[PDB]
Amino acid sequence: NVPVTGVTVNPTTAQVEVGQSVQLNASVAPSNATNKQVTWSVSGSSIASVSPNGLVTGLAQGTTTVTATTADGNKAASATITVAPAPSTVIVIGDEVKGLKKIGDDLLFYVNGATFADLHYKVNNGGQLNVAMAPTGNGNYTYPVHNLKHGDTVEYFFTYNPGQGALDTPWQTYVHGVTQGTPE
Amino acid sequence: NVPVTGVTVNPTTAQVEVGQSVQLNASVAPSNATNKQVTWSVSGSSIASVSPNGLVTGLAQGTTTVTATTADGNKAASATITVAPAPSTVIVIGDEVKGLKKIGDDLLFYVNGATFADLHYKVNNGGQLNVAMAPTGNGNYTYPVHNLKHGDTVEYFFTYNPGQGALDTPWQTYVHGVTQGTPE
Amino acid sequence: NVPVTGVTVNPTTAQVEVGQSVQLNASVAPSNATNKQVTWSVSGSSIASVSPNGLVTGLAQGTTTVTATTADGNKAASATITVAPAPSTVIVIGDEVKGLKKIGDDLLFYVNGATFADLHYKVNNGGQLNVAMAPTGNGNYTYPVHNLKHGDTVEYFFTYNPGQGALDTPWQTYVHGVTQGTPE
Amino acid sequence: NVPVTGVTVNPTTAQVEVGQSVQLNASVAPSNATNKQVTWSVSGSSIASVSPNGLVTGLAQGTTTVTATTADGNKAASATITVAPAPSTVIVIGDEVKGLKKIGDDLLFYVNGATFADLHYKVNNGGQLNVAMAPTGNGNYTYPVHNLKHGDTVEYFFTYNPGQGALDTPWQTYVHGVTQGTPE
Ligand SMILES: [Cl-]
Ligand SMILES: [Cl-]
Ligand SMILES: [Mg+2]
Ligand SMILES: [Mg+2]
Ligand SMILES: [Mg+2]
Ligand SMILES: [Mg+2]
Repeated sequence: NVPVTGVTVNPTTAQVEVGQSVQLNASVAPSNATNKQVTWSVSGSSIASVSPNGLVTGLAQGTTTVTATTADGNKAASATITVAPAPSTVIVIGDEVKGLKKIGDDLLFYVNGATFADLHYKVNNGGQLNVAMAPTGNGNYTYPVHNLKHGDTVEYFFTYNPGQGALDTPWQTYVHGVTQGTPE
Repeated sequence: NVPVTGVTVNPTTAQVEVGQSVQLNASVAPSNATNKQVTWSVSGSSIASVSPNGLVTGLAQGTTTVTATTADGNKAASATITVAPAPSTVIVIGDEVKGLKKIGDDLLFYVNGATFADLHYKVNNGGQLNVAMAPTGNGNYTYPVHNLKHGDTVEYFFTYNPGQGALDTPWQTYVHGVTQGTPE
Repeated sequence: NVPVTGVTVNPTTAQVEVGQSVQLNASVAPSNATNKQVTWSVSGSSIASVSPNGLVTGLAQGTTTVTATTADGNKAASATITVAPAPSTVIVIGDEVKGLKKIGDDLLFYVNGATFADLHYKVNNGGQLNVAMAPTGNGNYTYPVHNLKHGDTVEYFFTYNPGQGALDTPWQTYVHGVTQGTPE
Repeated sequence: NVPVTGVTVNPTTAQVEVGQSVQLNASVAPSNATNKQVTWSVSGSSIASVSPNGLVTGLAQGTTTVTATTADGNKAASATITVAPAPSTVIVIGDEVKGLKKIGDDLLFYVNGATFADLHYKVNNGGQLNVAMAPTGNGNYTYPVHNLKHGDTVEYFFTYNPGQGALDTPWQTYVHGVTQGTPE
């Protein structure tokens, strides 16, 4: 009855971090068009996901094109979504003796003041990994875990000897981009 | 007191799949060296992990070097670990109406015989994403989820209308490299 | 028909290696419809590219959807494209003293029978990198270069001591997935 | 003759961008020690490369451990090196009609004020790809190329129609992390 003459998407560009969402809106012309329904699509779906209502969620580093197409007339408009890297901001989770630093998408596990330090860790429902932590050269130890994604659940404990004799710590649970710590 | 004169690492090369392990052995010479301690290290810890006992675990595609160094004398030997891509052999986890195909590290969700299909999923402790599944053009629908890791836990269901009206399927859970299906 | 009534894409599923191409064709319904022009699109452009004439090139591992949309009527059909990874074969490029093995997308540089080996290399218009090659324990050396992609251009030479004294080899050029060598 | 007793790595932590370098140095205890030779190793070589003289180069985002081991004593110390992502800062390379935006490690090719736009590009010694650029909805066009690394050589031109005839722009060359443009 009142045909669509056009569509625009707002915002026309947005930056999100991996795991963050932005709501897009399709503006259909004329404003009294009978059928304002749109299909949302993305040309780079490993970068960004789009819901049936234009909610865009960053999945990985990159820039992609979200398009809205009118059910009436197949007019199409698009926005550019940039998914930005995790900031390299160091977030510390634990105490003076042990814990981890979040450094973008790597975790740096640390044990301070020992004879040796091992790390026991598991990621989501994969297997346990037992590793020797690297000596810094001063009684301190470090071990980087690489390339975590948003939602990755890491269970981890240490075996170390701070003098008395070898002890195991209680397993902690860390969720990538959900567990909070204190900045730099 | 008997000094270490050499070390060999066996096997000298090995291919594993991601999340598969292989036990290396360090042979310290001579057999009656008084210190037979070795440290295991990996030059490429993104690709494979090594335990203090030489258990090497494939983490991601590529080739790396695991070295054994003697505590006595710093004698060194090394092995080549090749971590092989997930095979592209199509495994079906589902039935004739809906489910997924595992195709290497991507999952292709499918719904057959509907007027529309949506997918509701979540990976690990990430947020639920809602997508419209892409029509093939014959009343069937697909939607790929890209780049899963060994242990990644996908929880999912569908909304579709096979004639009588929209219904939701029950929550299913897939664990990447663990959940089994029908190698079709 | 003057009008278009439907479209199907032929083939409906296809697999290529990264680097390879598959021609898609759109079967426009009415056998002899007026306008048989389609728009080709891809929902996973990291994985596969599609030409205006429906040629699909694999860019990176994964599975994606390529759609043809009719100019007349905006009928849409789609094909599933699987891009398989470089198989972890071993291709030798060199002689019995030095060269590299191509192992899927990593290169294993080797020098056999030396008192030390350095590798000097450069990838595309990137900077020169100098590395000490890891000793395997028997006067041989290896060094893996990780995650090369199709068309990556590597210039390399070695400094090693075969006993007589240090020499430099002549620079060689390798082009990833173009330069060939000795299979198995 | 004066032996070795210890080593520290200077600096003990450092951050670079992908493509960039930081010189590490081993401080060997006794500072008059006759043999100050170290071996440099890195545990995550996908992330960062180390020269036989302790120059570390960032190759890919993440955090890794670079170790110095004394030739005399094989005492060892470690530095933590963070490789930070190419910032998602928009650099415009082109003019008001056509060019590209560098947005982290993705390039967004654009053509403004056309009835259609195609992009012809080639990465390094890979194949030339042809793509229909995606219309924004206003007579402008866009097409992202994804996940370039430092030194990647992109040769491109455009076919577009500014109103009265398709024309081809001349070949341009972009060198990722080398070609400069104007920030935002
Ligand atoms: Cl993609
Ligand atoms: Cl690595
Ligand atoms: Mg895209
Ligand atoms: Mg390595
Ligand atoms: Mg896709
Ligand atoms: Mg590391």
